[PDB]
Amino acid sequence: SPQLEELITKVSKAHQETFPSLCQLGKYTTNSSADHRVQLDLGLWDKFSELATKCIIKIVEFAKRLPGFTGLSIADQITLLKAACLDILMLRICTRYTPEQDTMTFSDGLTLNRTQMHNAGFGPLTDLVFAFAGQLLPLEMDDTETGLLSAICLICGDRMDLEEPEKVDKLQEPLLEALRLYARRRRPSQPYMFPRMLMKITDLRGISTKGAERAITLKMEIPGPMPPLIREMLE
Ligand SMILES: CCCCCCCCCCCCO[C@H]1O[C@H](CO)[C@@H](O[C@H]2O[C@H](CO)[C@@H](O)[C@H](O)[C@H]2O)[C@H](O)[C@H]1O
Ligand SMILES: CC1(C)CCC(C)(C)c2cc([C@@H](O)c3ccc4cc(C(=O)O)ccc4c3)ccc21
Repeated sequence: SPQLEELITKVSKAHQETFPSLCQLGKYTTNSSADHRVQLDLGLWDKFSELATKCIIKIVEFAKRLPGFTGLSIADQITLLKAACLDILMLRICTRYTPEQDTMTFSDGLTLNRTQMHNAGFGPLTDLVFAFAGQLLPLEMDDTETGLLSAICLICGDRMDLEEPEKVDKLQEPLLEALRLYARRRRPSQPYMFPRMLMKITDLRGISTKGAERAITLKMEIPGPMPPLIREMLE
């Protein structure tokens, strides 16, 4: 129990230090392609993809702060990151949804409306991702819960090509314990919150599968290759 409390603190801090809260960011906007959907606005794609690269680096930094992660083989660290990074990216941007303005906010404060999210690359996946974001809201997750859920998504022993999947399973166990303890303590009158959170992982995987499908069509629409850390994620 003391060790589980320290794990909660450590994961919470790692998330906050690699992912600013919506409340913390100085929002700004752009007038690019703001009023009508187009196939792709290349200036918005260039900015979006740069922000995605930076957030991948942050997710790697977060991962290496999770207790035990750097005790895994470097190969298994890389396999886990490749398998989960798009899931965690999708979760992160959906936690930055402002329903009253129908916007999402990136880590530099860039705040895009739904049409701009579409035009920056989401394309035909846009409205389904905004609906996922919308349905995250009733859970009223806090940053500790988002951090723990992200860790659970990453540290999962079912990933293909792991060398030591039983070791990965054993690292996930206290994360699961920690999220249930935390979630029930915070909202004892809503005991379905922990299972609802875990079922969001399945939803995220479905959105990330659709995002990988979108990457294939977007590749045809952009003049050069995607950024190298994005290509790492997609392989
Ligand atoms: C998901 C697919 C990826 C598979 C795993 C491979 C990802 C490899 C990531 C290792 C990154 C090495 O990191 C090394 O260079 C980064 C980029 O100059 C630095 O990154 C640094 O600058 C960034 C600015 O973009 C900051 O946001 C980081 O917080 C900061 O630490 C690191 O501090 C340094 O340790
Ligand atoms: C694979 C690829 C390139 C193409 C296909 C689509 C458009 C589906 C896509 C969507 C994302 C998207 O989840 C995303 C992007 C930037 C993000 C930036 C931040 C941040 O600033 O803190 C946080 C979350 C983010 C989340 C990432 C890559 C991709």
